[PDB]
Amino acid sequence: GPLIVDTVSAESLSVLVKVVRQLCEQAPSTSVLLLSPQPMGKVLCACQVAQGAMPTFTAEAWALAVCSHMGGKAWGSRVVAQGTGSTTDLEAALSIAQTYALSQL
Ligand SMILES: [Ca+2]
Repeated sequence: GPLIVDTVSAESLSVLVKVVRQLCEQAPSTSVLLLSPQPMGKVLCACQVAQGAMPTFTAEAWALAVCSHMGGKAWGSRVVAQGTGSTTDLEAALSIAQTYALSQL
């Protein structure tokens, strides 16, 4: 299943979650994690795991892997999750997100 992992502009976590949901619905085999930088070094995270994915791949665990790296927190379910953190290293956050997904798919 395809994978979208990216850093994007968004005005709120609610918008970010809704964008993730629409991407997953428009291409239902896809799993998606978006990170959105915000002021003061904060970064928002929203993700969603495709319904067809391997059962060991859960959204909460994915978000936690990324947000814990960013000194933050995550919450959610096996299907959708969110979190926040702060970081100056978007490349590292993206790499954790992509490598985690590839290891669980
Ligand atoms: Ca499957």
